[PDB]
Amino acid sequence: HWGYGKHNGPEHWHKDFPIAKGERQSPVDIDTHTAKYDPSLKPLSVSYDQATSLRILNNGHSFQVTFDDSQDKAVLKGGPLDGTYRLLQFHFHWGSLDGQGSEHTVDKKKYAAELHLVHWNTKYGDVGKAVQQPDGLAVLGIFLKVGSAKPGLQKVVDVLDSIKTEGKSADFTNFDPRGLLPESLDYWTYPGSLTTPPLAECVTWIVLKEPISVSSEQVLKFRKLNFNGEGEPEELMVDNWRPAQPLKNRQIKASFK
Ligand SMILES: [N]S(=O)(=O)[C][C][C][C]C1234B567B89%10B%11%12%13B85%14B%1158B%12%11%15B%139%12B%1061B%12%112C5%153B%14874
Ligand SMILES: [Zn+2]
Repeated sequence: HWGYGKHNGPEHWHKDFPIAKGERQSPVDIDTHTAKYDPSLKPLSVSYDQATSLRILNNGHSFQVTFDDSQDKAVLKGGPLDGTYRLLQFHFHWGSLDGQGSEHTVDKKKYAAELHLVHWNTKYGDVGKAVQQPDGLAVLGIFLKVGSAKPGLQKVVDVLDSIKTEGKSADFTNFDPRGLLPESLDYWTYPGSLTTPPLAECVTWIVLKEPISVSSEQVLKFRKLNFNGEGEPEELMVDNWRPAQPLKNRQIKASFK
């Protein structure tokens, strides 16, 4: 199966998922001087007050927090989007050291980690149908840098020992994802793909300019996770990021001047 190692990592994925070499793959480097300010872009509408978290899961590639997406409770609208997108889950990508871990880069800068809040378009009715459409998903990406602790992340941090290895899940109710957001909703946007198999070209990316700060202790707990299942040879879940892919025939737009 696919992973992030030498023999199964990103350079291999195209064999099982040939769209890996497609025309709208993610992530990309965001060249800040080339991105064009688009005054037609709307403010992003992030409506998370009725979010209902369910479970936290280690799936062997990241950890994720899953939400009830059976009604319009935690939705993304506006910005570059037409219609309403329901929050399904969030997860992270991170490095072995603080100088790598993000998927998107900004003028070639890599952040220590990247948070992805994954949403799907309710007009396609379910996420499996949405992933087959060019406007099916909207992923909100937020960079993490290491400095001061993010208080809203601590509840996540402190349960990671209970999902150390692949397979493992736990109850994770009453988690408020508003506590993971930076002050500003200024963003870059472009059409792209899932950054993990199946690499489907179904995503409107919305990448926030302002990173959140997390502490060294917080990210160190991410790195204590394992890619492997319980009792198997221990391989730290680190460097679970896909590198930047060719931009090709795409424009990155900025919501801000
Ligand atoms: N890193 S990322 O945010 O680009 C990928 C998000 C993958 C989200 C999924 B799509 B398929 B299935 B549908 B449902 B399951 B599988 B992939 B994951 C979820 B949706
Ligand atoms: Zn992701």
